Amino acid sequence: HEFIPSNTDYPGPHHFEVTFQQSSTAKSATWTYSPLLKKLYCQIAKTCPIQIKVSTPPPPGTAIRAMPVYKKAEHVTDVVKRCPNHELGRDFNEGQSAPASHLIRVEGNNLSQYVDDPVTGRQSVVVPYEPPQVGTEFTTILYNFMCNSSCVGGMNRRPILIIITLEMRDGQVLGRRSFEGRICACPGRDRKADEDHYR
Amino acid sequence: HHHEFIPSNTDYPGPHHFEVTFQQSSTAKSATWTYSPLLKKLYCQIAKTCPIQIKVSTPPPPGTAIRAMPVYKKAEHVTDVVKRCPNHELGRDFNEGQSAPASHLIRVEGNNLSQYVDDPVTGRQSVVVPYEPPQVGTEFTTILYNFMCNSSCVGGMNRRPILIIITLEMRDGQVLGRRSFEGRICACPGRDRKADEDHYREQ
Amino acid sequence: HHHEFIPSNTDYPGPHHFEVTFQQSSTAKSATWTYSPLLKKLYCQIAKTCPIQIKVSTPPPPGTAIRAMPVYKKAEHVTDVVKRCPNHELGRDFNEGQSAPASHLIRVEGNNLSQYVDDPVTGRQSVVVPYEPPQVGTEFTTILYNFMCNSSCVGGMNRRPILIIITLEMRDGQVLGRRSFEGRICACPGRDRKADEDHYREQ
Amino acid sequence: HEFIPSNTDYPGPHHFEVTFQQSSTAKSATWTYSPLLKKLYCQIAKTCPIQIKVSTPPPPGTAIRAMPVYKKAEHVTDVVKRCPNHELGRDFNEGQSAPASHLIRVEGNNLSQYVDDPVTGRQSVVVPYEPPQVGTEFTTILYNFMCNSSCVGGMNRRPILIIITLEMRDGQVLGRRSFEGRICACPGRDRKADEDHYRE
DNA sequence: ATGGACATGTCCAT
DNA sequence: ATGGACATGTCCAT
DNA sequence: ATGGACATGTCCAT
DNA sequence: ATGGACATGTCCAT
Ligand SMILES: [Zn+2]
Ligand SMILES: [Zn+2]
Ligand SMILES: [Zn+2]
Ligand SMILES: [Zn+2]
Repeated sequence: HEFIPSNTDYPGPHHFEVTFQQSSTAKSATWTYSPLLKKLYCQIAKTCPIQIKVSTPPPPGTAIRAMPVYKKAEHVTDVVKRCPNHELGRDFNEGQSAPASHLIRVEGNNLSQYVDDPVTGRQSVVVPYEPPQVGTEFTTILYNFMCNSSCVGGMNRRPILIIITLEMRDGQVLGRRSFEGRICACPGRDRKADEDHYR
Repeated sequence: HHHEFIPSNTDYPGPHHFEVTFQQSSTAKSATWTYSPLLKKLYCQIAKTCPIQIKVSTPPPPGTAIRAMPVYKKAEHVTDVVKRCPNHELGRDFNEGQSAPASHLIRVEGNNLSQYVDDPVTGRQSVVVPYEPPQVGTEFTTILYNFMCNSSCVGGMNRRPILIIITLEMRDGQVLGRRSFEGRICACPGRDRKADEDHYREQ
Repeated sequence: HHHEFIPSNTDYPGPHHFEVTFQQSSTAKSATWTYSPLLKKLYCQIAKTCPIQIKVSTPPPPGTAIRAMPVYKKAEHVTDVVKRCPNHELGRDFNEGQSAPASHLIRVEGNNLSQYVDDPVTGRQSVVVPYEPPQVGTEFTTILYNFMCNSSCVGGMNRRPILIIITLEMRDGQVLGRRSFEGRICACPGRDRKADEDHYREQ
Repeated sequence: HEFIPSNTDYPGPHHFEVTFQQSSTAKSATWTYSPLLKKLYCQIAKTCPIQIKVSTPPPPGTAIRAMPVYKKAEHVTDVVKRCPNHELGRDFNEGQSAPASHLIRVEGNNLSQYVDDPVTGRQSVVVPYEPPQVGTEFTTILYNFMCNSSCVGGMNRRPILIIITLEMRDGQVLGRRSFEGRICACPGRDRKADEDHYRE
């Protein structure tokens, strides 16, 4: 289907807000988020956490879906999926139940449920809203990406962007944040290059 | 106990003094392909046409054929079979409009009688062709090989050094000749070759 | 009342049967102009008098006139206004001794009542001339046109082809008909013409 | 409207040697010089390198001036201007703050001055001496050729040679060096103009 | 005024 | 870049 | 073709 | 987990 995913930032009546724990002057860790460019840099397959704040508590049945999209209008249609090589590839595959096919996995929550919607094809990952445990904390999820942005036959260097959706108990959406991302072996030397290069 | 189909590296000049020689190449960096006689590495590019001068003093027995088969140069990889990275295999490109099996890595551009052998005892891929007399040309007789995966492809070769093996055979399958060399499918064979010739030219 | 932004193309003979007959073409190889009814497109050389017969089944409404406006053949380039290449426009040649604007491409050679218009809304350059009835033992009204830049000119047509629109209209402008055709201001129409028919008569 | 310019070849105090990039066998690069015919063939609007040498070093105010001239006697007086079409076309000007009517442009040195004699008319491009690479390369420059020798309204295909005058601070010439040139759409071809030389 | 040869430029694959 | 087919206009003789 | 810049990733000593 | 050299392919202009 020539269906294209919705990507506007929905605050949420609950002012659903997505943010990144801040890096205190770090160079080349596993990941890094640049507010400077509103795109994060997570080295492939490595874990990566994204924090979640809100305004008012979300009804029961509430979950959130991390979904990937190619940013440039060319391949916006073309769905984001794992490159032939990796998908197939014995490592980070064997033993691991999470579909070999997808790009976004949720190492951490076992209940975290994937999806491969037949209607569109746009596969993804979900888990229901866990309130922060100790009080006015922020629910955080562990994500990890199974293919660099460079992966050929895969994303294929095409700049992708992520759409995290706070959703109903059914499928409806009450708020969603997005941002670009890029899988680099050395995220950082890349962000550093990015900023410095332009402004 | 008899028929061993694990490839045989060391080369056998044979009873017709088998010799696999080259033609000069566009020493220019981007050259489709280029040979480094010294380092004895053939530098060819993906799917681009690479020729290989082959001759013998006396003529080979009716039925004679030629086989080119890929073998990982490193021994910790020797075991592994050289199959075009599943990436390309599954690629719809370079495969459509071809009789040549995309599963394979080495192809023969030009010979209508090209037979792509796929060993069912060892699982070794390769390509065989009838021997072909050098009609009016200098002794050299040429085969036109193509390489469908960069030695740098992932899943597949994965930067692993491959060493090519050209064999001389009887319909019997029996071997009369054999010669070999290191190959590296890349972009910029020139660059790459110079590079290597100066690590050695260095020490 | 000349309301269509982009010049109106598709044919309309109208009430008074409107027909644009092409005089017997100087078949000759380097003819000033020669007309291929085949490709229903003609070839005048540059500025050499090019006539065109014009027939009509009944008498046209007093004050009616004929309009010749040049328009590019394909949309890829259609929005542009067929203005003379600035070389010629700015020319010192065929600039002087002209009632017609160096800017204009088409001129009515010989009508002491010729008229060049420049649509202040669209930017259309054309040339209107009052209708005048066919006369002695003839049913054709004849107007002789001129073309001030061959397709090869740079500042203007840069090899891009165009269609001519002989419009038939009320003084207020309202059209009573129109006929068109591809034109190529060349040198060597006889040649050019056959060549076109030939690079096509096969497939 | 005026008298011609200084046409001869002047070596000068400092043996001001003008020369080209020697070639490996090239068939159609952007340009090429034919020693047999003392003329160059740059493709229109293309990059074109002129190599220079001297002997002793030139004073400070030293500049180098590139100027075009018609070779054909009859035409000679005439101003080597840019073709009408080209001058003012969809074709580039904005990217070239450089005059849109002067034929020889200097793609590179952002100090190069394009002048038009108010007396003669002669448009020409100037830039001060740039000592080698302080290395050996002997200060080569970059020339760009707005219009073909074919483009009309302009050169209207009449042979031209371009004198390069190394000049003083004031305006004196210490070294002049000329040679014919032909902005061909494929310099590859005038390889056979030299063929038509030994055509006999 | 006429047709053919040449002159110069554009488009194209590797 | 690097030749090779063709687009197009001009010169030269008839 | 062609070479030069450069995009993105692997290998390392700490 | 940090900074650095290099491996490799692609892009761009030529
Ligand atoms: Zn991948
Ligand atoms: Zn591959
Ligand atoms: Zn014109
Ligand atoms: Zn011009």
